[PDB]
Amino acid sequence: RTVYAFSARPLAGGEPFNLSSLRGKVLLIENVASLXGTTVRDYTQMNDLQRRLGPRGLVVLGFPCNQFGHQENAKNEEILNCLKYVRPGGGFEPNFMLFEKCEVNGEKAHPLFAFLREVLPTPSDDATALMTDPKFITWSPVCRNDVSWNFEKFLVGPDGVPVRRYSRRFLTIDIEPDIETLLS
Amino acid sequence: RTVYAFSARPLAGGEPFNLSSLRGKVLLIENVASLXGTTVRDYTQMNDLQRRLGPRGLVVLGFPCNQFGHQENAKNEEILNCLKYVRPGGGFEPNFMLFEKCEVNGEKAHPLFAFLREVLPTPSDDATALMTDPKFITWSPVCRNDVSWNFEKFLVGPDGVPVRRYSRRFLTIDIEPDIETLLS
Amino acid sequence: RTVYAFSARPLAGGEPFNLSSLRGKVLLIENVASLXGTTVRDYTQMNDLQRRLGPRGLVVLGFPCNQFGHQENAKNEEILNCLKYVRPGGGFEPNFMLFEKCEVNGEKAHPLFAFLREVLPTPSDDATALMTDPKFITWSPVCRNDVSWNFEKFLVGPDGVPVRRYSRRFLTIDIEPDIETLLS
Amino acid sequence: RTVYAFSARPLAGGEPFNLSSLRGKVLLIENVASLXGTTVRDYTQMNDLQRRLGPRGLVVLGFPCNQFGHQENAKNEEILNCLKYVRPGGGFEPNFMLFEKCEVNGEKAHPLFAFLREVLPTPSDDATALMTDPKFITWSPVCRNDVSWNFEKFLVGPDGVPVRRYSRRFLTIDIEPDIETLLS
Repeated sequence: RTVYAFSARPLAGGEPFNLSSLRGKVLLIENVASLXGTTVRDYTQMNDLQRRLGPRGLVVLGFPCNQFGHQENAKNEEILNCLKYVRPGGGFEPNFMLFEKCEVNGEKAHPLFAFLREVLPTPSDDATALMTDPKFITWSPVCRNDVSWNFEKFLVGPDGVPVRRYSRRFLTIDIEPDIETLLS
Repeated sequence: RTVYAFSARPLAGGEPFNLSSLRGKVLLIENVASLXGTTVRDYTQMNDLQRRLGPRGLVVLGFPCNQFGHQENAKNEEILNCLKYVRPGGGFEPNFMLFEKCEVNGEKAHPLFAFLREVLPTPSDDATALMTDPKFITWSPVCRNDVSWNFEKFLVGPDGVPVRRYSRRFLTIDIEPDIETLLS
Repeated sequence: RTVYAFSARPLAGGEPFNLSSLRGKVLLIENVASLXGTTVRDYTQMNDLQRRLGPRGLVVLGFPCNQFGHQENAKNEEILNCLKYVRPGGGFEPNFMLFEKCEVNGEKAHPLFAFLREVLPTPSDDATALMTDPKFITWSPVCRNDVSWNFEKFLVGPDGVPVRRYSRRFLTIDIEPDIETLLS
Repeated sequence: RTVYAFSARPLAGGEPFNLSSLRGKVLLIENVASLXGTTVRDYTQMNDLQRRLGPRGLVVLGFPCNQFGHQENAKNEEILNCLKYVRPGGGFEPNFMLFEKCEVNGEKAHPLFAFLREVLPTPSDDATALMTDPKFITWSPVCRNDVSWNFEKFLVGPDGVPVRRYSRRFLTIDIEPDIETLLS
């Protein structure tokens, strides 16, 4: 089983992009939010990765999600303006694909994220922490493989097959060595 | 007891503003958030009241709060950027005072808000509703007089004594007759 | 993995019976209720099986459960009187072990039932029906392997290992041929 | 309009009993269930009122209903068996009339109950509560005057006109002063 079964709508406006278009690419999927504490670090790093490694086969995929401290409250139409004007601000524009706002955990989760969580049930660098304060767990049902926060990272190989999952605490730029490995 | 006992720091950068300055003014106090469903409507109608009734003694005061579905996630520094370029966007600017972000409910509430809730314990148009879904109550302790949501309104007389409180659902513009009655 | 890991409290009064006592026996576990439509049929049949096949190695285990149309509403102390005086009535007494009232589905389910449902995820005779009227699904979370109603049947071999699951519609007496097979 | 327009079948075996017989009587009508938390308390205090105030013109009428957490799952034939040997048990017998099991809410409600709820639309001691958990509302349609739970009480005057309605929480014995007032 691969990611190629799935599709998502581009942020910019509907007309469903099928992940089977990206066959033979190395994918770096993140769930993103515009008003997180690691917003700037991960968006800056994802643009850097995309710019440098894109021509060698890397594609970075961003999926906005409001589940985690509601850090993506805006509408689909307002998300680019947050990024640009508020945070990271300064004229920022993602150089990579963003999709419509969807859920990653719970009964309404996007089937791409239900898959990624099934095939890679814990992050490689932090097998056990789920959430420190329960009050943030607002979706149902709650599963052992759930995404913990904004900016979890999932690395998919050139054959569609999910390779590793990194926590909210793992830096986007430190995924580079594993990416090079799949690129080679 | 009046509001003139209290002070707040302005959004832009503190130097604590005493509310005792506003003697002789009619005050319209709201707790605000940039990413709410009634953001465009309340901010528009506050701007409108401030412009039209300002010259005759109305002062509108806006207090950013992240307690209600976390609809003010940005820092004090990014808030005007939210309003101008995201929502309402289009170059929107508040024509009235905004103070730093603070809590209105629970043990760390700003003392102005602990005050207001003490002397006007339920909103004049909805005495009973507190919250439909308990998942949003994340503050402690929970008191019967607590503020339900973004954009509750408090009307204060020109002697600094709180007159009336209005719920999350009461239109800002519909308080205009009550302001008239005090303004007169 | 076997049933021997588990224990339950006897209906009659606490002092936890460990299923590892029954090692080398063939177990027929049912979830039971006293005011079901198949109450009489399954209780009569379970006593017959127990009486006839008990001396050859069969043990019938009954677990009262209120999850299904709340058909076991009484307290643990009142269950024997229902059976005896109401339904099946007539002086009826189960000849086999009953345990305290517990849940079979949802987050509070007895770990024995979470296991049985995991290792045998659908009934052998009805792979797909869960519930006809959703209004009866009152537990959370809802899982694909859930027990549908009162009187599901689980057959465990002489080595602890769960062998087959029969639906609410399968007669207790028609499990006899499979039982003989494990007994031999 | 009075109760004398209506009839019901007795628990034991129908021959429809006209309520117009009870002219000159004060009536205490309850919707009952054998397996509720207030079963022992209401049935005791109904027995008590019937015995003591019967000779002076009180008639207590009990209507079995399975609409509220299904606390009357038995058939009309087993109900007295429930009361006598399970709960309250100990040989308990109602000293007053019981009618067959019927619904009190929704499109198939008994007409006596559709009547009662029409002319006494909220319980005199709790006008607002309907149900804390919506999972228990399984009837259709749902009306503002619906009966909340097992053991609501209706007091009817000796002219067959309904006087007052009391909630699930109002003690049966505490209606004694109101019965006195009508009895006089």
